[PDB]
Amino acid sequence: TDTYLHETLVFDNKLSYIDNQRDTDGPAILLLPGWCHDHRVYKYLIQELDADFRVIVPNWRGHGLSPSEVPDFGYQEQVKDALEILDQLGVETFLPVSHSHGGWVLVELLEQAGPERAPRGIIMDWLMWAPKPDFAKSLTLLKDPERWREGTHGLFDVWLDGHDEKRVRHHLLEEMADYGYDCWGRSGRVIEDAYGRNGSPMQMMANLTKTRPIRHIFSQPTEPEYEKINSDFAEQHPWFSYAKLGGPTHFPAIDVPDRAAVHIREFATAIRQG
Ligand SMILES: CC(=O)Nc1ccccc1C(=O)O
Ligand SMILES: [K+]
Ligand SMILES: [K+]
Repeated sequence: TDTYLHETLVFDNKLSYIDNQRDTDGPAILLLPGWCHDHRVYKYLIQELDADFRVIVPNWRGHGLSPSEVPDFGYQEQVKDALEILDQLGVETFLPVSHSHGGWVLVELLEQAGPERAPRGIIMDWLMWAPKPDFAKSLTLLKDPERWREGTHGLFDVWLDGHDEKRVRHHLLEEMADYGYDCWGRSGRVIEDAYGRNGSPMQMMANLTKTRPIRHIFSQPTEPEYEKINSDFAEQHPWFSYAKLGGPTHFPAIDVPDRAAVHIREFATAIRQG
């Protein structure tokens, strides 16, 4: 719970982070938040993992229980932040697990840390193809100082997908309520730039200097054409796999924390046998 919350100076910035400080065999589980939310998204997943793993959740610049305005930064800076926390903490070997566009951090972290330190990754509910019209419009709305809130509302609609999902509604409407345009507009510029510059998550992962096992676990998009791009990518890359989780929303970490946990334990166990 909030018993594991700390704060430290990371270069210029005071960042909060979760660390259960569990004294156990590696690798540490590094749970990466997406944009404009914090460690609260992972409270149910931390419960699944707490007794068996050391679990660390960094919050990005301007993120946390008290969001704040900060200067412009991108996934590159998120990566330098994540590693500085891990260096301060004395963590060597880690398994990164990302929420959605936290994936840009995860894949760049894999490159930077290398396959000894970061031998595998798990990406959760991360749009594998380049932006379809509806999502591209969302990003344009987030970037708009007059329409960013409309932006979030449309994304909350897609994310909930017609479900009265109490815990996820709580996360979106309460736990993300204090994030403003400084975050949401940034999230729009960063994600748009990331696709523009890397093509896609699939292309970025394929382009790793050292490819290594990555699994995509997702609940949405729910249509067959999305499963198919995942299966086609998996057919093509030995190191890639996926699992459709069947959860109601964009936040499997919240709505199917037990399922997310068994995939993370599978990967952790594989690394230990290693
Ligand atoms: C927490 C979260 O999902 N954040 C995002 C914020 C803006 C745009 C997209 C996303 C996403 O990660 O899907
Ligand atoms: K319900
Ligand atoms: K495969």
